[PDB]
Amino acid sequence: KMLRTYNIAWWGNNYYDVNELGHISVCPDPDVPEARVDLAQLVKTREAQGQRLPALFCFPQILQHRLRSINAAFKRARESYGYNGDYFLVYPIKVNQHRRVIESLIHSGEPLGLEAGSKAELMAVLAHAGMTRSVIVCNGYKDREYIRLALIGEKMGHKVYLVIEKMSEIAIVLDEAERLNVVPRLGVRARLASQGSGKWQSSGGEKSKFGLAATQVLQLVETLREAGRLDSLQLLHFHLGSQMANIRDIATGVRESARFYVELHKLGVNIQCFDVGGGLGVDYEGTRSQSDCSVNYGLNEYANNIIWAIGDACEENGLPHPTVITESGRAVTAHHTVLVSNIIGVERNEYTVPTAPAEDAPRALQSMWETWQEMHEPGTRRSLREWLHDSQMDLHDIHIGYSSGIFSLQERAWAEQLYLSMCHEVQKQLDPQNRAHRPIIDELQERMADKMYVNFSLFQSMPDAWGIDQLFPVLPLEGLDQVPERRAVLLDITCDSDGAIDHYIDGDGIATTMPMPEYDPENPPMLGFFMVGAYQEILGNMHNLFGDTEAVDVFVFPDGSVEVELSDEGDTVADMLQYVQLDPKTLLTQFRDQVKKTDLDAELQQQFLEEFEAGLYGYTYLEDELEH
Amino acid sequence: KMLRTYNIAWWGNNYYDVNELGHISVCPDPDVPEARVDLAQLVKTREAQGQRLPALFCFPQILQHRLRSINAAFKRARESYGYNGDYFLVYPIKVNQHRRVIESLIHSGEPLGLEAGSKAELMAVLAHAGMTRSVIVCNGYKDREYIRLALIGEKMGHKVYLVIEKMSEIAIVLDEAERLNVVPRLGVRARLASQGSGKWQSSGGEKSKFGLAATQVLQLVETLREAGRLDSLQLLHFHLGSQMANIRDIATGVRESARFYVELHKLGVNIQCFDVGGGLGVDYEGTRSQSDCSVNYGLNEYANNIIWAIGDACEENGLPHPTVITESGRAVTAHHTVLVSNIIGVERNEYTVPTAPAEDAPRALQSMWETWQEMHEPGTRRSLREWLHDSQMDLHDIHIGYSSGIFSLQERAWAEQLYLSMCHEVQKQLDPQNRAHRPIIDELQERMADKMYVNFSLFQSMPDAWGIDQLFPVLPLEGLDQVPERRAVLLDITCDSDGAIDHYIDGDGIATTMPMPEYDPENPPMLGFFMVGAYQEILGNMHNLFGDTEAVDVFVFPDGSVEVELSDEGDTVADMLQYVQLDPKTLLTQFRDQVKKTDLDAELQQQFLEEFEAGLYGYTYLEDELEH
Repeated sequence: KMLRTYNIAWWGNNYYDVNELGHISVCPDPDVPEARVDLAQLVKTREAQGQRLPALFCFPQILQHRLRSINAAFKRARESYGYNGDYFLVYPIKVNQHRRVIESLIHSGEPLGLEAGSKAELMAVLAHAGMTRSVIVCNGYKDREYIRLALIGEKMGHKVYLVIEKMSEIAIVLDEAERLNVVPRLGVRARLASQGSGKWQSSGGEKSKFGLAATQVLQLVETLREAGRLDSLQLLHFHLGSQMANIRDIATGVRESARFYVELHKLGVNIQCFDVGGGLGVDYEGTRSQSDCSVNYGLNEYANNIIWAIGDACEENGLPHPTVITESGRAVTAHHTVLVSNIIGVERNEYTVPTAPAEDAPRALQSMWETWQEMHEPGTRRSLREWLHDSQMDLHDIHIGYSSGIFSLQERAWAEQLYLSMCHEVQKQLDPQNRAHRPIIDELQERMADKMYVNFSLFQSMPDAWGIDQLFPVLPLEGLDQVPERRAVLLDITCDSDGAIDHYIDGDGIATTMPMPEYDPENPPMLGFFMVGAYQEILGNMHNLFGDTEAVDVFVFPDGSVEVELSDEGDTVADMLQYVQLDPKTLLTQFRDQVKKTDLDAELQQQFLEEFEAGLYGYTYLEDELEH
Repeated sequence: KMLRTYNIAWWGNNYYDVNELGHISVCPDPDVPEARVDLAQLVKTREAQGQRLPALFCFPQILQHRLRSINAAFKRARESYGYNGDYFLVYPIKVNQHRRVIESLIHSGEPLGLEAGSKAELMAVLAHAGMTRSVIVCNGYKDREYIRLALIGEKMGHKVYLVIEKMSEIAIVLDEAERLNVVPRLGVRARLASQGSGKWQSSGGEKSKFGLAATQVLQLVETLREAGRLDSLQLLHFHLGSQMANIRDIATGVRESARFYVELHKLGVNIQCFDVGGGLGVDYEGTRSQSDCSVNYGLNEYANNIIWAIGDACEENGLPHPTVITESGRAVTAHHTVLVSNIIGVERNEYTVPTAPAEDAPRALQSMWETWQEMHEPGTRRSLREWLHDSQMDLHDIHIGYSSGIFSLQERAWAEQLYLSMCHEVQKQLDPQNRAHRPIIDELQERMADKMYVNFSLFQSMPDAWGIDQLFPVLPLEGLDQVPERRAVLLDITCDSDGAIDHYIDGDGIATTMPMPEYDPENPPMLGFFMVGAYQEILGNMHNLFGDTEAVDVFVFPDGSVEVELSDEGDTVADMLQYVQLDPKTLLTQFRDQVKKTDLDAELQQQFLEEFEAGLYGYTYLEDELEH
């Protein structure tokens, strides 16, 4: 029932699933369902083989399959409607610039383009591109340097589209086009009034980054008429934003932007490209709803909505079907990487039968003991709801009273334990079928859950979980077959209390606590963080000087073999000290001296520069210590 | 009135202020009020001298003065009460590890310590420390390697305190203490029940990072009794969190934690250190209230509350006054650095007298024009509230109607402009004294504000403004003397619409728009972001591959001279491409080849590797282009 309460089947998209052994297995390519891998086994294997603690396992095969899937979805819709236009995805580097992603996509069989949101990204795109004539599209604020490079990429051979997202831009691109003597290939991004909040305006106090207002789109078409270059403007672009929860928001977005296609044609411009610009959401929770981190529409539904919109739009006015482009970055990168780490220590409560308090102790403590004895004796069993309220209030009195200076620490420590024992007892008697026992059964699972510490940095590995309440499915890599025997809250090894997971997946909705299988506190399992593929890897900050986690690319062939090559090095203490300008080399020698004036033997004096230098050039994270 | 609506006088703490010239000047050391600097002039100076665009100006003199101020505040209270204990601040590297901060503090006259929240930070602390016996305190999750290093620092000479924040830790420190044969100097961090939410428990599902439960504190004292080392435990620690808005939360925090001091003494332990652990807030808004980004208590008030608590606590039970330690990181670093950048472009609306629509145009447009003509003619002037509602609804009809395909883009562009003209007109007639004209005067300032684009990355320079709605005072470096002539919303050059400032300082409260002085849109002023000192610099992420901004240390002597030495290099496109594994060198040559097959002259073919290599090893940000 635990694989059902985690919704693995739903957000897993057939890539992840619990094998016939309780362990979570992964099938990087669901086209060959027999090519699976015991993720838990693979971890243990690499673990005992010398693998670094917090690791990032990536299955580039998923990137490719995912890409092939959306293309298939748009194909399943192009034919079903009768659309005569082509369709290809244009991955926006923004969501992940990592070589692995850019490459896995390029080196696939499906046709795709690359979008750059800045001059720096354009550079990286041109890099990955190579001598292969690839399609590139440039967005973001543009200046001379950027417009130039863009134009230089066009003259280079590459079919690069320069999206006009600000009137003042068209002036520059044109001038620089003559200076470099190159025929500009550019597109336009129009503001939409569909959202509904003054997003249509181009100068309003509304926080709408780019886009051309209705009047400015006409001025662009007019300016291109003067320089006789309407043939240049050939791409239409609009972005509704990332993670579009509600499908209607999208329909209302293409419906409108689609009229810009026809209205622009009536003015003469051609435009063979209709760029719906990403927006396609990814179900993170696993309930497939209209919530925050979840979409209420499937892959096909999205495709249909898109094609049909531009479709009927053309038919009506008798126009040719343009090439449909999309920039669903998050959509493809989403679940191709899993963060995996270990439990470095746990805080399980210790149930101990309480002993009568000092005969001459405060009444508050006598009261708590009076209630305890009353539980253990044939009286009333439903009166437990009351006994609870009793212990809670007495504990509160001695607590507030402790600060007042009218209760000893020994007394407070005593009361606290009796109360924790009171819970452990009431939690047993509790009846799950009784309506008055359910609001408490949930209250106790909280005040009785384990507090485990995972070997990672939330700010480094899942920053989106900080800036936004980004929900990421977190679960143990094994024992997913049995029923939850206890709850637990998990927090990272950051000294900041803000480093922990707030909400967890729990079937119907999200709970403040995470359900865990019966595990040995002396030897806990590994933890897996999924859907942590987009906007994550290269966007974390070194909180307590914790650097990049190590990453590995895992492959699974129909053959049955499994390749696992290194993908990322992983920062070391030394790397971090370089950032804050310290230089490890000069720091080593400074230690070499202080240790000579140790006045201690040469035996120990040297095994210290070993310990020091070891940790100096060693991983940034912690080592598993037996303090669970 | 603009220097009053920005509250500069309040959050400026005499460091920042508008000089007798409209420009914002800075006095890094208010002990010498005649040592000021025209910040706007300094920027322009360095600007025309070749300084990089987005720059970070830091006045290390402020760090020192700030430190001297809090020490003075605690001194003003130690005597006033009659406290016989010493007091010194212990700066937690966590809030800023940058050499400049660590150094400026160390190289000051005031006594201070350093706190490390991880093994990596401990390394950096030991580094900055040097051969100068300094006080160090270790926090955060600890493992062998970390505990060792800590102990090795004690044997080294440094007085390093190892804070016990988890029962399982005391086992290790003890064992490693014998292995390294060193007498351990450690402190303990106890959980408090003051907060009120089960934070007192050590294993609850509550997200409380570290701390020892009442029972565990007794077990620690007991374990140290067996190994006969109660003399080792000599530091008491508690952390209420960062930015404590309400002063009462603090009083209630020391009051309780103070009893742990006395209760622990009764058991025999000594404890000469009372660490209240940071928490001291900084007023960011400038209203000095109990809001989110603002405290309701001054420097002295905090000091008093602290000393008095531990004070009376001792007197009562007849105990000696312990050394009072605090870790107010944010408190000292807060305002010693200002982010400064330029406006790369603005979006001001263009008022143009509308022309009658096509005689055979839809009624909706006829309706908008009908209302326009009615405004320009001796009829009713208070009926403007109505005319507004009229234009709004007609514009909405043609808008929704445009998507329906029953309105041409020419018509939509027309209506939009007539409406924008309608506003510009109604905004003039509007009466500020009329009660029914104020709810609109605010509605128009929004839909008529300038949209300017600042040359920076919110995610790189002020990440805290993303993960939390961190308010930072943003204002122009000049023209602060005059009255706001227009409002404006400012957004960064990130292609993501989430890159902008949501709220701005506006006297009483925060507004969604920022008030700007009458400026030339062709030649705008510089912008300054203040209070951006803690948790900022080294904690931003390269969103669109935008690297670290450049930083400079500015000095101002009583002499009148101003020194401005370089502090940080500032990433270049090349640096960024290294991160995503690309290597610029091998990328240069790949271009060298594609340009040889350009089939174009050698004149242009070479001025391209110039342009390319220039931007490749050039700053990461954009260049000021005349598109404002």
